[PDB]
Amino acid sequence: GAMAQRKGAGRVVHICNLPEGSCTENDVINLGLPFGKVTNYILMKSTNQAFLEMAYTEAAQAMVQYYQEKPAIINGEKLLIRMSTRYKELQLKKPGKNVAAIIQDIHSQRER
RNA sequence: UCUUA
Repeated sequence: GAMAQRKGAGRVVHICNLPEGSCTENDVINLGLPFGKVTNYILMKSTNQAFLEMAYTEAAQAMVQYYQEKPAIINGEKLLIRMSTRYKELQLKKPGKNVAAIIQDIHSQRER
């Protein structure tokens, strides 16, 4: 274990291909939550990229494997979720809303 | 593609 990067005591999962003006916290996490509980997330509207932190490394690999064959489409752009090669941990420099509520958002689908 | 324009 811990051979393929130190994604255990600290995980960085990077999501990309998010359009500026369309990089919402809810949707990025909407991808995260159904495969695993989202503990942290970071949206970088500037680089059209984002970070998604998950409860277990198993979730990170699962999402990557899924979106490799079935990508997430935002504004007609396929999102690419991958494990970051440069960073081991995500620290929230910017605060966010309750992520559990985002689970309710996912279940609501289109504001049920 | 890699800390929030």
